[PDB]
This record gives sequence, C-alpha cells and structure tokens, in this order.
Amino acid sequence: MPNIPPPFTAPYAPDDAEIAARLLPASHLSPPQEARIHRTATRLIEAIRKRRLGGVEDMLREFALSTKEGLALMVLAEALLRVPDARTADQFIEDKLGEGDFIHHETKSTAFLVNASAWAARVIQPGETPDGTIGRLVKRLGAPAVRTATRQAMRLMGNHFVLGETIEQALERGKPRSGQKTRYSFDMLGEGARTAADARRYFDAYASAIETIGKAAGNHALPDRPGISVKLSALHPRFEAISRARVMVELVPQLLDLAQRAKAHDLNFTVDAEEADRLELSLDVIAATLADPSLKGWDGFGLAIQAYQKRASAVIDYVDALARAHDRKLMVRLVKGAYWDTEIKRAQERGLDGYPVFTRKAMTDLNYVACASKLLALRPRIFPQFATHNALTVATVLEMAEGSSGFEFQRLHGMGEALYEQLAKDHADIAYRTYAPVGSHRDLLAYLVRRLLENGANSSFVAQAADYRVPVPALLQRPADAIVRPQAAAHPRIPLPCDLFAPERRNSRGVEFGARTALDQLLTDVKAETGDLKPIADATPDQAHAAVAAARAGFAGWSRTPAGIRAAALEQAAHLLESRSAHFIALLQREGGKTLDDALSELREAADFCRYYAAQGRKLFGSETAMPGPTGESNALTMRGRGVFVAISPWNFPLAIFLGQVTAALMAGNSVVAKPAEQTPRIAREAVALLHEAGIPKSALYLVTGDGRIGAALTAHPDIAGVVFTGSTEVARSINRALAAKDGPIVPLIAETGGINAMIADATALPEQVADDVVTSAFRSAGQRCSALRLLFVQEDVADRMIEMVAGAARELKIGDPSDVATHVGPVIDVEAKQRLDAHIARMKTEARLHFAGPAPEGCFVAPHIFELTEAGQLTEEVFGPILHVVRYRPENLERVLRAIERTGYGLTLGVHSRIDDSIEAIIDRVQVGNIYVNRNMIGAVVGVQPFGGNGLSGTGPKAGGPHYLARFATEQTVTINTAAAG
Amino acid sequence: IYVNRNMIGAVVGVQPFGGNGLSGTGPKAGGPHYLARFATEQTVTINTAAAG
Amino acid sequence: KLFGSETAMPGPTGESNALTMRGRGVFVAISPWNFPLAIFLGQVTAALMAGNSVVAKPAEQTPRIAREAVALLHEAGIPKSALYLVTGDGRIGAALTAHPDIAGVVFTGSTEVARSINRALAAKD
Amino acid sequence: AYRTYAPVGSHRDLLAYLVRRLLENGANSSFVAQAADYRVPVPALLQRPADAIVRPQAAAHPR
Ligand SMILES: Cc1cc2nc3c(=O)[nH]c(=O)nc-3n(C[C@H](O)[C@H](O)[C@H](O)COP(=O)(O)OP(=O)(O)OC[C@H]3O[C@@H](n4cnc5c(N)ncnc54)[C@H](O)[C@@H]3O)c2cc1C
Ligand SMILES: Cc1cc2nc3c(=O)[nH]c(=O)nc-3n(C[C@H](O)[C@H](O)[C@H](O)COP(=O)(O)OP(=O)(O)OC[C@H]3O[C@@H](n4cnc5c(N)ncnc54)[C@H](O)[C@@H]3O)c2cc1C
Ligand SMILES: NC(=O)c1ccc[n+]([C@@H]2O[C@H](COP(=O)([O-])OP(=O)(O)OC[C@H]3O[C@@H](n4cnc5c(N)ncnc54)[C@H](O)[C@@H]3O)[C@@H](O)[C@H]2O)c1
Ligand SMILES: NC(=O)c1ccc[n+]([C@@H]2O[C@H](COP(=O)([O-])OP(=O)(O)OC[C@H]3O[C@@H](n4cnc5c(N)ncnc54)[C@H](O)[C@@H]3O)[C@@H](O)[C@H]2O)c1
Repeated sequence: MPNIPPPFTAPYAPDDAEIAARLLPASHLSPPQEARIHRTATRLIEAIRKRRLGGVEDMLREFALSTKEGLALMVLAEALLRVPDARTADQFIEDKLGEGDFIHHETKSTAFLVNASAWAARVIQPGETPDGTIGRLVKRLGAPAVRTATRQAMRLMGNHFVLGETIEQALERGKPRSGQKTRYSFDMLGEGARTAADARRYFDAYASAIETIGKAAGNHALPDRPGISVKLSALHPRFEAISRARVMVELVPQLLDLAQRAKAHDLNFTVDAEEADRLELSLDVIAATLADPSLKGWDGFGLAIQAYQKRASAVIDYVDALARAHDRKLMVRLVKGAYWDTEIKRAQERGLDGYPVFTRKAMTDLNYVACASKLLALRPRIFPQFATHNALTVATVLEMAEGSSGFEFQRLHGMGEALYEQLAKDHADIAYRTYAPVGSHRDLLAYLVRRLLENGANSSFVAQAADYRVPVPALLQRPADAIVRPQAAAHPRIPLPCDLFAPERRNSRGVEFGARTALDQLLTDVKAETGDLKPIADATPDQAHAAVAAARAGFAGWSRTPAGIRAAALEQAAHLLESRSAHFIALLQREGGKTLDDALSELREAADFCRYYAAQGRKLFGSETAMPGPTGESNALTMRGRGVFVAISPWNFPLAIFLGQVTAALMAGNSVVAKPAEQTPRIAREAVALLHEAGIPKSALYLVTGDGRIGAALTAHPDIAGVVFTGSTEVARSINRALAAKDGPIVPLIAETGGINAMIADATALPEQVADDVVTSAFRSAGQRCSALRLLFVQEDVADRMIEMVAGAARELKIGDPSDVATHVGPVIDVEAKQRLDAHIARMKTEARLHFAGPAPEGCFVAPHIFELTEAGQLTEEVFGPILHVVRYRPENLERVLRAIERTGYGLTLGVHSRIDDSIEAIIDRVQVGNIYVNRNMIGAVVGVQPFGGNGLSGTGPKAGGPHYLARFATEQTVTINTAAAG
Repeated sequence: IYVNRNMIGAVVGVQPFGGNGLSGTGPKAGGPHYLARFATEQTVTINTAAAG
Repeated sequence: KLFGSETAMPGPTGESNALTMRGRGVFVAISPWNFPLAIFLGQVTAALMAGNSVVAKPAEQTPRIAREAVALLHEAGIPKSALYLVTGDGRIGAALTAHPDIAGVVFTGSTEVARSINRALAAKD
Repeated sequence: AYRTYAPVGSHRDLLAYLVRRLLENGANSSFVAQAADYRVPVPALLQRPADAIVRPQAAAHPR
C-alpha cells in the first residue's frame, strides 16, 4: 500500500571518513556481547584449523601457485576428468604431462572448454625447453609435483563444481539418488551474454535448472527449499546504462518468465549483484519484474546486495520499500563483494571523483555488520541470507541476531565447510544454504578467474585461516580496531582517480555513465550547448604566407618567454577545456560525429596533452643542464625553440591531436601555424581561441583553414622550421618530398600515419574477452581510429566460437545518431569515406567469406563488417572504417603469422590475447610495432601512460604523449665559458 | 658558443657538438640526446588484472 | 642509461605500461676525411649502441684508418654480421642511401651532399 | 650404495639428541628445508657454491 520507491539514485562515491564517523561508534558492543562473539569465533576457527581434504586456497598455498597457475591446472584437471577412461587420464598424467608438450597441453585443455573435439597420441621428444604456464611450473616445482598438483585440482574440480559440455549434462551429473532433494542450491556459471544467442542459451539453462531443482525440492516450506542464482548480464547482451531503454523492454519479461518458473516450484530465486555501474540498472529491472502481479503469493524472490559498496545501506532501504509497496516477502542475500579490484581499476580509468567501494578491508567488514543489523530488524518481511566464509563475521552476525530464526547463512561448495559444520554443532537452530557452481564448460573460465582472485588474496579470511603463521587472535581483530579513526577510513596507498599522476600533474575528470544523475546531467549540459555550424571560409595562398610571416615575427618573443610561463598557459588551457567540456563535447558530436563516450574521452585527452606537455616542458626547458668539465670552465646545455612550426591535423581526433601537436610545438618555444582537417575547422578555431585566452600570444599561434593545397603551401614555405603531421602515409611522403626539395635547412618532420593493425589470439584466451576487445578495437568510433584493429589472427581450434561471438556481439551495436545516448556506432566522417569503404566491402564480398554485414541507417553510415581471409596477404591497405578481417591459423604456424604482420610494413598497434607469458614475450621480441596491448583492447592510448605512435610506414616518432616528444621540437645549444679569470 | 677561449676541439660529454640551420639537423654528437635518435620507441601495455 | 632497462609509466592498478627503446634496423654511416677516426667511430658506435647493424662508408681519402677501426671494433666484440665497411666515392655512398631496406642515415660532410641524400630518402615509397 | 642409520637408544638420552636434530631441520639454510618449501625454485637449489662466493675476500660471512 505504500508508494513504489523512485528509481534508485544514491550518491555513487561519498566520502569514506564521514561514513566511518557513523559506523565506528555504532559498532560498539558490551563486554559480554564481545565475549560471546570471541568464543563462538575461536571455536569456528579451531574447527577450520582441524584439518578433510581441502580447498582451492589449500592447493594454491601448498604448491605456492600464482592465480594463473592455479587456473591452468584446474582447466587441465577438468579436461582430464572428462576423458572416458580414467586409466587413459592416469597414463597421460604419468607419461606425457610434465615431460614436454607443455604449451600444447595448456592450449588443448583450454580449447577443450569451447571445442570439446579439440582435445583427444603425440610423441614427446626429450630435452624440450620448459615453457608455457605448465613448463614454467615444471621448471620450478619439478614434473612430479606438477602431476601431484594436477591430481589435487582434479579432486577439487570433480567435488566442488557441477560441470558438463551442455547444461543438460551438468544437471544430470548433479542429480541426487532417487525421490530425493538436492542438498545444494545452484550458483549458475553464466554471465555477460555477448550475443543474442548467448542470452537465449542462458535463459534456457536457468529454465532447465529450475525444473531439475524443482523435481528434487523436498516437501518443506521456504526457507527450507533450494535456490537458484541468476545474473542479469547473462540474460541481456547489452546490459548497460546507455542501453537502459531496450533493457527495460527486453530483459524484464525474460526475468519474469524465469521467476514464474521458480515460483511454480516455490523456490528461492536470487538475482546476483554485479559491477557498481550496473547497480542502478539492475534495481530498475528487479523492481519492474517484482511488480508483476504473477509473483504474488510467493516468498522466494530476492537479490544480493554488496556491503563493500558505500551505497549498500541505501539499497537495503530501497529493497524494503519495494517489498512494502508490493506487499511481498523477499529473501535478501548480503555479501561483501566479488569485483573489488575491478571497481578500483574502472574508477581510475574513468577518472571518477571517487570509488563506489570502500578501499580498506576493515571498512567493508564494518559496513557488512552494520548492514546485517539493518536487515535483521527488517524481519519478518525480509528474510536475510548472510553469505560469508569469515568466522568473525559469522559469529558477530549470530550475536546480533539474538536468535537463530528468520535468517540463514550461505556458503559456496568447497569453502566454509568446517566453519558451518561447527556452527551447526554449537547451534542446532542455525540454518545455512550451500550453493554449488553449475554449468557448461564454455562458461567455466570466466567464473574460475573471479573465484581464484579471492582464494589467492592475502587479505582473504579463508587464506589467512589456512596459513598457520597467522595466530587465531589475529583473525579475531575487530574491524573498528583496525580503522580506529574516521579519517583513516580510506586506504592511504590508493590515490583518488584525480590524483593518479600526482605529484606530476592533475588527471582530467570523467563521468560514470552508470550513475543516472551523472549521465543525465552530462546529457543535459551537452544538449544545452548549441551550434548552427556556420561555414568557415578557407584561406587563400596569400593569407597562408601572411600567416607564416606573422608567426615568424612572433617567434622571437615567444621563444624567449620563460618555460614556466609557457607551461602555465598550457595548464590554464587544460583548465578551460574541462570547465567547458560540454561545449567541446557538443562540437565533437556535431562536427566530429562522435558518440558521447568518444567525445568525453577526446576532451579528457586534449586536457591531458596540455598538462603533460606542460609538465615535461618544465623538466626539459626549465633550466640548462650543467656538463662535467675541467676547472676554470663552465659548460651548459640548453634547448631552444626552432622557429615556426607548421601543424597539420586529421579529422578523427579534431580536438586532441590538434591540440597535442600545437601545444607541444608551443611548449618547446616555437610559434605555430596550424591547419586543421577540412572536415573539422570549427572545433579547431574554438581550440585556438581557447589557447589565446589561456595565455598563448596572438603572435605565436595562427589558424589557417583549407584543403591539402593550403596545407601544401604551408609546408613549402621557405621560412618554416619544422612540420608536425598526423594523417595519411601518402600525404606524409608528399610533405617529406616538398621539404627535402628546398635548398634551405633540413628541418624535422614528425609524421604519424596509418596502420594495418593485427591482433593475435590463441586458444588459451578467454573467448568472451577476445570478443569484447575485438568489437571495441575494430568497430568503436566506426573504426575511425588509427589504432583500430583491422586484422584478427585466431587459432583454428577456437576460431569458430570466437568468430561467431564477435559477429553476434557486433550485431548488438546500435548504429545511428551519435547524439542519442544509446548509439554505439556513429556515422563515418563524409560521403567520400563511405564510398571508399563501400567499395572495399563490395570487393571483399567477392574475394572472402562474409561472416557479418550489419544493417545501416540511411545516410553517411557504414555498419560493422567481418570478412575472413584465406591469407593475410589479401589485406593490403588500411581501410578506415568498421571493417574487421579475420585469418585462422594452426598453432605450429605462428611464424607465418608474424611474417604476415611484418610484411605490410606498418607498425602502429598490435593486440595479443593469451594466457601464455612465453608466447606473449616471443611475439613482443619479434615485432617492432609501436604499441602492444596484451589481454585488453588496442585503443584509447592514455597521455603519459601509453606513449603512442608507430614506426615503419606507421610513423617517424617520437611518440606523442611520451617523454621523447618535446625535444624533437627544439634545438640544442652548448655555451662554454672560460671562467679562469674569475678564479 | 665559446666565450673567451678558442672555438675548436669539442670534448665528448662536455661540449655536445653540432649546429642547426644549414649547419645540421641535430641531435648533437657526444651529448645526451644523440642515441635516442638511432632508436625507436615501443610501449607494452599488459592487462594484469587476472593475476591481481 | 637509455637501453639498459625499460621505463615504467604511471597508470591504473591492474595494468602495466613499459616504454622501451629498440634498434631501428640497418644504419648507413657516412663520414668525412677531416676526422677520419673519431667521427667515423662516433657515428658507428652510436648506431651500434642503439642496437642497429651498420654499413659504414668512409671518406674516399681515408679508407685505411676506417678499415683499421672496423677491425678493432670486431675484435672488441662487435659481430662481423653487425658491422660492414664499404669503400668508394659519393656514388657508392649514394647506392647505400638509395637502398630501400635501410632504416636510417647518419652523415657528416658537405651541406650540399646532405640535401641530395635527404632527397634520395624522401623519394622512396 | 647408501647406508641408512637409525637413531637408537634410551629415553634418558633423547632430549639432548632431539635438540641438535631440530636445529638443522628448522634451519632456513638447510637443503632439506628449502627443498620442502615450494616457493624455492629447483634451479635455486642448484646454484653452485663457487657462484655464491664468487671472490676469495667474500669467503667470511659479512655479518
Ligand atoms: C553463496 C554466495 C553468493 C554470493 N553472491 C555474490 C554476488 O551476487 N555479487 C557479489 O559482488 N559477491 C557475491 N558473493 C561474495 C563473493 O563471492 C565473496 O565470497 C565475498 O565477498 C567474500 O566475503 P567473506 O566475508 O567470505 O571473506 P572475507 O576474507 O572476510 O572478505 C573478503 C572481501 O572483502 C572485500 N575486500 C577485500 N579487500 C578490500 C579492500 N582493500 N577494501 C574494501 N573491501 C575489500 C571484498 O568484497 C572481498 O571479497 C557471494 C558469496 C557467496 C558465499
Ligand atoms: C649418517 C650421518 C652421520 C653424521 N655424523 C656427524 C658427526 O659424527 N659429527 C658432525 O658434526 N656431523 C655429523 N653429521 C652431519 C649433520 O648431522 C648434518 O646432517 C649435516 O651437517 C648436514 O649436511 P647436508 O649436506 O645434509 O645439508 P646442507 O643443508 O647442505 O648443509 C647443512 C649444513 O652446512 C653447514 N652450515 C650451515 N650454515 C653454515 C654457515 N653460515 N657457514 C658455514 N657452514 C654452515 C653445517 O655444517 C650444516 O649442518 C652426520 C650426518 C649423517 C646423515
Ligand atoms: N599514427 C597516429 O597517431 C594517427 C592519428 C590520427 C590519424 N592518423 C592517420 O590519419 C588518416 C586519416 O585522417 P586524414 O584523412 O585526415 O589524413 P590525410 O592524409 O587525408 O590529411 C590529413 C591532413 O593533412 C592535410 N593535407 C592533405 N594533403 C596535403 C598535402 N599535399 N600537403 C600538406 N598537407 C596536406 C589535410 O588537408 C589535413 O588537415 C589515417 O591513415 C590514420 O591512421 C594517424
Ligand atoms: N658539423 C660537424 O660536426 C662536421 C664534422 C666534420 C665535417 N663536417 C663537414 O664536412 C665537410 C668536409 O669534408 P668532406 O669533403 O668529406 O664532405 P663531403 O660533402 O665532400 O662528403 C663526405 C662523405 O659523404 C660521401 N658522399 C659524397 N657524395 C655523396 C652522395 N651523393 N651520396 C652519399 N654520400 C656521399 C663521401 O664520399 C664521404 O664519405 C664540411 O662541409 C664540414 O664542415 C661537419
């Protein structure tokens, strides 16, 4: 009867200290309360340290394995467990494993997870160099220990996971005896559908699991019936804030169907909690689902809430209001949180104003107990479920319950066993639910990774309890006593994103699209910025020469302006850029045709260029360098501006590359004449006016607009001191020839040009991450980035799955007006671009296999295309659009692949996806490419982090946004003074 | 530039030597900017998150 | 200092970023007659130190010292495969600089010859 | 050929013997201890003694 709560919108990353100022006093307990807790917890830990077979943490500790090594052995273990004849596995383990074929075993066992037929008698030659994850393990531990470790992995995989090639096989394997109930609830493997077909498969798997669980549910009432865990990202291929409109329309009926099926068996149905940027969207979906009248009269629906998030307490308020408003009973799982490292990395990458999670473990522990107290007081409408394997957390929640009724604890099969058995011994009324991981092999890898991060974490309770160096009393330290003071809440060694580069420079600010207040405000601000797009008159060859003459006159004064003053101008420019981000983002979208995230990212990059060049500028030009020499003599090295630089920029980064080149030249003490791409003069003119306002003298910087002919007039001018160019390889050569033709000084040419960028993915790569990174690298910004992926090499054993996943993912990209927040792929720059792209597409259709040709809206649009080539040699040009080419290869032919890459002459970006350090390192050793990206996408180089730029046909160097850039814009001068007369 | 002494016999690492304009491109021989010009830069970026 | 080890770049947690400097390829080194030893070796050893192989063409007037110098470099630890001496006039110098496979040119000599070399480089595709 | 010895005697002589025995099994520098610690890579157990000393003047322990 109460009002349905408003869409959830708590502040994303509030101040830790203020939260601690509330939680610390409230955490206080009386001496008798603490005494009970201490006793219960000691008893739990004693049982834990009894020592049963063991868990993953025991294996990692026993053989001192990295997470990567643990993962590789568990993968090999599953492959070995699925071999029909156990004697067959035994023979392999003793005779082949650890003897050789190290990389082959790692590759085959991993491919097995997506391609069962891939894993099936070789002959191992002696003396093989131990390489690969397994070979390195063998060198370190010895082959016999690796076999022993593998056998242990086999008992872990066989005992603690319910797995099969398909869901049906997993479910059959996980069944109980007869007319009996499953002793476990199902933690389903699936997450993050990449394709529409993935989302249907996961839906079907859940549906199938619900029937299996149902038919073996027992006759008791809730809470004493089994549960299933479900992930929203598994049920929708673009589960994200910017796609909220389609998500609400497509995902809800799906989740509703599954909830109804669970209701019919009167099951516990739990929606898992995922990344922080999906919190708000998930609550929207969950609320709309819960509202459906078909879910009345059922008490099993629920969701997980992560206490490691500052928003946790507010989520609980929201969930309770939801429950009262629809008059429902809910089962609510409280967890700490499984994605901590991800949240830290993301907030840093995204330049957020803070972290959505606590950064000290004790703060998470404090907030968990505080949230538990909150949930307990919401009984009986809310049935709390405390999922944790921490003995102190358990003991503390029990004490606060003052009873054992109306809540449960939870644990994952293979963890918390000794703990909860002992808890049950000491408290007969206590209930705990045990979940088993259940699913297909194709979903194992993604799940194993997350699982291993936590079992291998030093801070984890389970790990420490298993380490007998850690005394029992240490595991019993109260969280409040670790924090002591509110101002100590945040972790002292984790800087806020804005301080990522301190004390060098400030970081530009970003926006969290997953926070509706932030995204809505950004959208509004950009919308408020208007632009009719008035034509910008071209310059005549006379005006261009006048510009050079004027720049030439201004060089004397600018070059002699103190470096600190030049740097201050750049830094004020950065300030004005971010201050006016909406205006410039608006321009980037209108004139540049960029989607919102690409525009914001370019704005950030522009400001980063200013601050970074300002910072490097002071180091380089701030003072002379004293040279060692004899007594009675001084020797000083200085760097002076060269003269007038001509800066020529492209249309694809009309602001950041424009400003990067210009501010670099300016910082070095040069005056500049800048000619922007014909397509994007407006933003260039805005940038220049901004630089002037920031402190760049009118006499130091001139904008000349026009075509390649006006650009030619500038580069041919006899009085210029150098040229900084970014554009086509062909135009660079033309400029270079015009420069070399002159009889004057040989001036510097910095030329950054295209590439035919490859990615190499082997069978140890996670197909879902490959697909993400391939889709991003090749199709983001309509493939109009120089760093963009053009050629994917994929090992044949995984080619079909990887290609199919990229295609399915590409189909989910929204193509259209870049100003619509839901758009993934905007238009290409002009009619000429589209025609050239369409011509290549037409040609490729008659020369190579078409895997995907997306649907494009009328206008200057080109959709993602995927072609498979017979050989790489079929791709001979940089095609500047959303067009992926794929070649599959045999593992023994990597050399051929590397020759194919070397053959083009380009060398800008290269992607490598592989678990195998030795393979990654062999590739790096071999290639000369400027930017190599491993196990991530190939785009969005960050100033001062990924100095960007290639060689061969891809560029001259030095790398923009790196420490060798500014020097190229200057000239050296040595002053030697005989000082002897001074004495 | 040489002040109150002769103009010749630049010493390696003391007087980085070489000119501009019609006199040269740089970087100066026997100075700290020379070697870099003979090399190319390579940036290697690795997503290490799977390990921690 | 420069090539001894990589430079770590600041970045987000969960990511490593390292800057390295690698040899470019084959450098053509062309030297004058007026400092037949020191400028010859200066240019040659700089290129070698940066990890390039080198084809060196000495001034036609002073091949002997250059050949003695190359011999000394080989004896000092420079592999025969990393360093070759080619003697002759400006035409042989022109052949070297015109070669499509070279990765750079280090030259000391007349402003006029520098420009012709610059033009030959620019002319290549 | 290898000979295996068994400790043989009366309880009244055990303590004195156990002490000496435990000093060596609990020593960080002991081969048996390190071999049993999987953090120590096989190649580490294989370092030649001469390569640890390197120079005559480094023979004595510096601390
Ligand atoms: C049945 C079950 C279902 C679960 N469902 C989900 C889910 O849907 N979504 C989800 O995100 N998690 C979920 N989890 C939680 C996750 O998988 C881990 O098990 C959990 O976070 C560990 O908490 P703990 O009290 O057992 O271990 P503890 O060792 O006491 O705490 C470990 C954790 O503290 C936090 N942490 C670690 N370092 C820091 C730091 N420097 N600063 C702040 N916090 C830190 C983390 O959240 C981390 O996992 C579930 C767990 C179980 C058992
Ligand atoms: C059957 C048998 C009978 C034995 N009888 C005797 C005996 O009668 N008298 C006797 O004294 N020992 C005797 N020992 C030796 C002793 O008991 C140890 O077993 C032995 O010294 C260990 O050598 P190791 O090569 O097996 O182990 P390792 O780990 O290779 O070496 C361990 C040892 O190196 C030496 N050492 C350790 N640290 C240092 C240091 N900082 N500087 C210099 N040296 C160091 C010690 O001698 C020490 O025991 C006997 C051993 C066996 C197996
Ligand atoms: N390596 C990098 O960092 C990087 C960054 C951005 C773009 N690019 C490259 O730029 C290309 C796409 O952008 P584009 O179409 O604008 O490049 P483009 O060669 O077509 O022209 C770019 C710029 O040079 C000017 N220009 C054209 N002809 C000229 C001439 N004869 N003399 C002097 N100037 C002349 C243009 O008018 C313009 O401002 C791709 O090949 C791409 O990979 C490389
Ligand atoms: N700035 C300095 O550091 C420095 C140092 C020493 C000498 N120099 C200059 O060197 C000059 C005098 O000596 P030089 O007579 O040997 O110079 P030079 O121009 O006559 O030629 C010198 C070198 O280039 C080669 N060469 C000639 N024509 C060539 C061509 N068309 N293509 C490729 N290579 C060619 C020669 O055979 C020789 O090895 C002066 O102008 C002097 O100032 C400058």
